[PDB]
Amino acid sequence: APSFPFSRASGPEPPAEFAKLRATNPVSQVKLFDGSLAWLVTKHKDVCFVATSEKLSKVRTRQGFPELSASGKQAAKAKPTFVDMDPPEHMHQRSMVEPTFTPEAVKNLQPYIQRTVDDLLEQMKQKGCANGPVDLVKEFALPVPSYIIYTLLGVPFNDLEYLTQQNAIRTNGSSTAREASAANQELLDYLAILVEQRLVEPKDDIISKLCTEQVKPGNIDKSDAVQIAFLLLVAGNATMVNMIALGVATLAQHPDQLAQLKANPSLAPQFVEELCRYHTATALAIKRTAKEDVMIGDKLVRANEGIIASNQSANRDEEVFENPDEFNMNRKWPPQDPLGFGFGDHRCIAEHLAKAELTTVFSTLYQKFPDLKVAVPLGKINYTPLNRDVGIVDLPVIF
Ligand code: HEM
Repeated sequence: APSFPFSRASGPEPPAEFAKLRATNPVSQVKLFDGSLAWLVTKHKDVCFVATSEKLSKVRTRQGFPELSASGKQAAKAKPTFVDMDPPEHMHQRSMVEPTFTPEAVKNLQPYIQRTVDDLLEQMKQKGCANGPVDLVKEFALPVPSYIIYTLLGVPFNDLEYLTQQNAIRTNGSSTAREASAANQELLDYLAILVEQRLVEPKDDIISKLCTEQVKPGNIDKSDAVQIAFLLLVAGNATMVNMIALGVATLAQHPDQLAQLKANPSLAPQFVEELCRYHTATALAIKRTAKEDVMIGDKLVRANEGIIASNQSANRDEEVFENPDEFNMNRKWPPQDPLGFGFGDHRCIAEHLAKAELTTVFSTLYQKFPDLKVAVPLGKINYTPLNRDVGIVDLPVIF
């Protein structure tokens, strides 16, 4: 049994193991950091099964749960939020914050998302790059998702820049364990204050709705509100930043597609669709433990055994996506859903928001800066460590 998680084949590539497993051993056993074994599922059909099977559980206090790191094991001892719950607890809590993320709500949010992207690009423009390249991540990829989610949660304008910086430190590879920890705790402290304030005088934001609708009636605790708001903040922010950066790098690697996007920004949606399939930046979130024996493919997963369903592998499944390792914005999509945002009940709550943010970015970035260009050779791009989810640390650009 090979150690898991696997390391990416290279900066922008997925681990090489998946393709081989998909073809010769679709459902196999892998060894986790602590020596325990878990079932790794690599085929699209099987990943979808694992994502929806009612015989599987997300509760981390169940023995056999596939925790992939030492810290993951510690985090499992805390009170869980809906991300780690099974029905009926799962939807009872998720329903408390879903309103802001429905397709209709996100469609009505389009002007705000556009306004936010326009303002950040303009700030980038007025500043220029006369003295050299600027980091596309720091100046644009980071603040876009950050400002939007913070604002949606209820954070006031003047506090955005500081909080955006602190949340980054949380996951920055350069941060020491202490720095990452301090910033993490500091965001929780700030959220605790916001809850207290909104409990007194609510505003038109997420935290206020939790206070008024759930905390006040005693449905949930104040700390619960803080944790739910915290989950919404840290669940996909770093991912959104990485996706924007990977999107720019990808367009640079395939000039003809960039030329097409520039000529027709209406292709932004399909470009985003392919980007979320090709670059599965959150590939270790579909995990479970079997509550009872369950058959998957030619294997039997016994009760109390853990399962890791790779949506990244599923998104490169030849049986579902023709020429899967080819980035093609004009891809002819099959009836099967690409799984960049998961599947089933637990499917990313912000899928519509995330796509709207990415679609807005790629339907605007090159109109603002038609000559935007990565300021370093593409083969020198600073990607996230190979033993981590795919992403980009920084991206020097000129325009
Ligand atoms: C491009 C960006 C994003 C990607 C690729 C992404 C991907 C995912 C994936 C793969 C999962 C696992 C779903 C499953 O269990 O099947 C997930 C869960 C989740 N995501 Fe996202 N996400 C992104 C952005 C966001 C943002 C912006 C937020 C916050 C507003 C967010 C909040 C969540 C939450 C709360 C869950 C847990 C849902 C549940 O378990 O019920 N995501 N996301």
